[PDB]
Amino acid sequence: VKKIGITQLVEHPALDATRTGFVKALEKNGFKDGENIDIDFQNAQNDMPTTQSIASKFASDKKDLIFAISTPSAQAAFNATKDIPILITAVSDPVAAGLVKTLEKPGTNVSGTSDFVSVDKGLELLKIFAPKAKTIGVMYNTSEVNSKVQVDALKEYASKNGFKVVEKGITTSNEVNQGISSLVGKIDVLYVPTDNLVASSMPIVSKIATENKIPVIAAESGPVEKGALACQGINYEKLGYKTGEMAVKILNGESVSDMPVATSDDTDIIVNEDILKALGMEKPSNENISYVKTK
Repeated sequence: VKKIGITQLVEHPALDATRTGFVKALEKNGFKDGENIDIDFQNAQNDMPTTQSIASKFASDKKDLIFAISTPSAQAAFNATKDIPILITAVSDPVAAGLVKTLEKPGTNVSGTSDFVSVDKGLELLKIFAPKAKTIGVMYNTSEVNSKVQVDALKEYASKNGFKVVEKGITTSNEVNQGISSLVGKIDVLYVPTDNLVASSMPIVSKIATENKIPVIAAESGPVEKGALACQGINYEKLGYKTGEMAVKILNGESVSDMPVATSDDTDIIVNEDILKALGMEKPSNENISYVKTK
């Protein structure tokens, strides 16, 4: 019989879906719950101390495998053991989190899947939603450290592909309406990074961008649902299933320090149906595109 611990940070559609898929991969490969495996599911419920508890508990439980969902959940797992295999998922940056020596060759007890989506993947959509675009807009928070990383990525994409960039650096939420408005007439497309300031004030940005025919490309599905045009979001159930297939490999034998970190692979284009009609644009004819409505 097998003891598998699942440590999740919080209940959340993306994270919940990686769980669902991970289980299914085990089931189709013959590891039914309470038959020859037992799954210890622990939600930390967004309590950051309780991620540590779950880790330590699973260490002294001597679990066969620790499936960890989210960067904090995975970090806590790494503290509590350096001799139980720990499969991650929903972690953007494994090397910056300190879970793995290099992405290709683990050199530790920690393999799994990343949920990273590059600025490159996102801007493949310029072809579809902003054809012959010359100049990309980007509004972002100077305070948020991971935004300027994402903006530097965009300037480096822009430079290398022949686009110009227009930046609005802002700090406070009240500056937004003014910001997005100052970008009217100067940009062919706006890119919304994963950035708490701007991701949270979408209903405003949606309004002012859509009124001037400006397409809004987002780095994830959340801002699409709330009035951005499209994103290159991941199917988290599939990223889970992938990670669940990597489990079956460890159970039936494989050594996890050799196992390389598999990636998103299957990412689907998610388009806001409604925002599309409001831009006067018609649906792309490639049928492998998903659609959603605003809130």
